[PDB]
Amino acid sequence: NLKKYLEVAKIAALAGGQVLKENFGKVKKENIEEKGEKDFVSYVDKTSEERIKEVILKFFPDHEVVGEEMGAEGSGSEYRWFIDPLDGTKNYINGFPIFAVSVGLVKGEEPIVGAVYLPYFDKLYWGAKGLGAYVNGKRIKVKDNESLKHAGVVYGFPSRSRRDISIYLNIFKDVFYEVGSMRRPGAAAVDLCMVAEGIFDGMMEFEMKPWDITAGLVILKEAGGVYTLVGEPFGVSDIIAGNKALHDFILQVAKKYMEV
Amino acid sequence: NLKKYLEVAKIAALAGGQVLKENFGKVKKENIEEKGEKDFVSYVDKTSEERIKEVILKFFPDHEVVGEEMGAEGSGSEYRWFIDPLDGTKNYINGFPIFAVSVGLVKGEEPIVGAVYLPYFDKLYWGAKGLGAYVNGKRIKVKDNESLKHAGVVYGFPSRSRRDISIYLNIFKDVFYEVGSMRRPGAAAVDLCMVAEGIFDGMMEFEMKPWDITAGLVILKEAGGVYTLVGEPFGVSDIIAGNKALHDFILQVAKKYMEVA
Ligand SMILES: [Mg+2]
Ligand SMILES: [Mg+2]
Ligand SMILES: [Mg+2]
Ligand SMILES: [Mg+2]
Repeated sequence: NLKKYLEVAKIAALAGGQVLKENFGKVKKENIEEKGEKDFVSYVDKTSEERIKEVILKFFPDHEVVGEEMGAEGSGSEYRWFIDPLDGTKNYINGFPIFAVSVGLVKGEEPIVGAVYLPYFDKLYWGAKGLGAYVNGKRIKVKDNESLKHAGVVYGFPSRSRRDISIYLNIFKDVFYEVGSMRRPGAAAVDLCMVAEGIFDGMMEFEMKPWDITAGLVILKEAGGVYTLVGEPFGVSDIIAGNKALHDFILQVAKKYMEV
Repeated sequence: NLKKYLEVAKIAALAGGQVLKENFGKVKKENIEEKGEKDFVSYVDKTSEERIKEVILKFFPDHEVVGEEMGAEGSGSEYRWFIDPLDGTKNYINGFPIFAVSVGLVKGEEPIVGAVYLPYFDKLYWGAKGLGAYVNGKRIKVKDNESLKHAGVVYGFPSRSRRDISIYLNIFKDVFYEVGSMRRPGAAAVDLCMVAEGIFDGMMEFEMKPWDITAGLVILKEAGGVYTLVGEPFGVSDIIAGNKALHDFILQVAKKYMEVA
């Protein structure tokens, strides 16, 4: 029952990804709009989102689509798509090629289908409930490691955050002291996929929106990973994820400094 | 006479890079030695270093070569090569493909030639004093931006550090508040090249060794960047680098928390 949703997710992610490909390296300061204090958006994000939404609604006209840049369209369906048309906008504008398109479907409150496309590397991560997780048609799974000194952890948190920065610096410092490496690549959907692929053992990302994480959560769960979502799923949330050992370790650190 | 040194630097970087390409994804826990409190090394790092050194000394048998993993070879020379046979070891072992081979030459105390090879992406950054900086034979230059909110800054510092972690957290937080983005990719030589290429406006990396930075400093300077080295150049140093605007900003932040001389 999920296969058609999954193939459409992938096509929609590719459709937005093509916009990203055609414009990579072309976005000048003249084209950047400010959102809030530190966020940027351009015609690239918005055009990608238009294309993704169009694809999804042509196949599933009664579905709801929720995108970062232009909001929601639909009439109240239990099938809700959460779309980040450009995850890694700052990286994209700078020419740092860690950026993605994220297309995730939830049924009620359960994430069931995900596709995350990295256009610069032509790498498509995908997965659906009960069907497994894949990158370009190779099956993927989280790494088995439980040794903290061998673990790698990806992290992110915003500047000008809702929480005091000290909370994130304290969680960071305690995890940093124990693990082999910590990396901050700047695209949360890609971080989830790299845990799912078995590159990083754990991840902690703060102040996420549902389009940041929905597709990656499907892929992570199908890869055997586990996660904890702190806060409101349809609002601003925090994600702690990994294999079982690193999820548990990061969560126990975070609990000293914030309620989870 | 820099052209012959430069072409050899590139060949040596490729020679080590080929060892990295052949073994990427193959290093198991069995193969990993622990160096200090948190550092790893494997047969891959050491084989890459052997190949790089062999190339350099076949062409320049009287030069000095200094590698991270097996130290120095030579008999005293004005010409000293500083080699990181695998910059980004932890990334490499994990399968995160941001890693490089760094091959830099100093004449006395002046860096004069650099090559940094990213084997996964087959991207060779190279430069020499007065000859420019290049990536795969396209000329490169640092970005012009002076707007902090548009700037991107790459950073790194170690998890068992000589300085108290609070110093690095304080410098980080003050730069983070003002700039558009901060990124931690995990390979200092690659960070220097990404500033040289015009991707990131600035960089701050703490507790570096000379093989981490020599090649990248040549490339950065030929790209029009500027840098400040804090500490002993032939010892453990810190680097603050960027275009002029971001170098100055990051340096002014760091001065609040550490002596930058
Ligand atoms: Mg976005
Ligand atoms: Mg996002
Ligand atoms: Mg090294
Ligand atoms: Mg190094």
